[PDB]
Amino acid sequence: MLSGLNHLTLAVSQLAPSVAFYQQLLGMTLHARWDSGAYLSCGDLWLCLSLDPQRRVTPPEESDYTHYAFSISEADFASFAARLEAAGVAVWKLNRSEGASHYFLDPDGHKLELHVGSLAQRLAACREQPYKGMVFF
Amino acid sequence: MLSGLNHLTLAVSQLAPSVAFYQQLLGMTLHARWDSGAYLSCGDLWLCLSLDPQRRVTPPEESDYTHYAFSISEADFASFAARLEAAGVAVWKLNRSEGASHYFLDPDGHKLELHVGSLAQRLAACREQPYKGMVFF
Ligand SMILES: Nc1cc(-c2ccccc2)no1
Ligand SMILES: [Mn+2]
Ligand SMILES: [Mn+2]
Repeated sequence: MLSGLNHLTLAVSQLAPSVAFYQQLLGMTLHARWDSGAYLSCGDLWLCLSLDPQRRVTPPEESDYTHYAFSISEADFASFAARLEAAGVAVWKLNRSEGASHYFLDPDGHKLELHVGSLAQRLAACREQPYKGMVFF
Repeated sequence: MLSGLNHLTLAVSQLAPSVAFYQQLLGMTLHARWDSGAYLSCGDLWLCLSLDPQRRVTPPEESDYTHYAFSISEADFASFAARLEAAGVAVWKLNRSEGASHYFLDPDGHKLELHVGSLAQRLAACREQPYKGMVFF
């Protein structure tokens, strides 16, 4: 039986700018680096950056909705989003829902998100105002 | 400050086969389903499946190394891997070894992995046989 996410690996086109983004801009802990990768952590999350000649810097119009959201508190949300704006980090979507989300791109065009709130909170909001066709189990 | 992964969203081309894969075959818990998505959990992981007509199915040889690994115990690893092979789940190949892992594809070509072991165990293994150019912090 599966017990959770073990690690998330992102393919990157250039290691140095990606390590700078995840370690210095986003504040993740760098544990190890080698000629073709790095291991970082963010709380419980193990993140691997893998240098991949097949990775292209992908504009958000050319990739699908697959994305990775990181947890942050409401109190820290606005200042963290302002930090990203100062560094010139691109936004790929406006938040059009209730709840706090900021949608931003990494150097290779991986789609990231800052989100406040848990699955339980989302389910409770959906029970009050369900999506079309929604069934609960 | 970022505190970990809030959720993982995968774009899928057909909702029903994806829900069946993650719930029936992988054993994740299905919380809700609606006309264009579903919410599942796997331990602490909140997984969202999002119906996206822009999702293409690409051979693993022409997609990059971005992939998602799920935790499984030593006692369950081999029997779970054998169940996936018996169900006809397709495999893919990574360019390097990272310990006890089984690599498989979801119905849309997302690259998945079963892995035994934590980040701390991986760093200890790497100290004894480092990748090229490895530095530890
Ligand atoms: N065959 C089948 C359909 C469904 C369903 C569940 C929730 C929402 C819409 C459809 N569950 O099983
Ligand atoms: Mn999201
Ligand atoms: Mn892996």
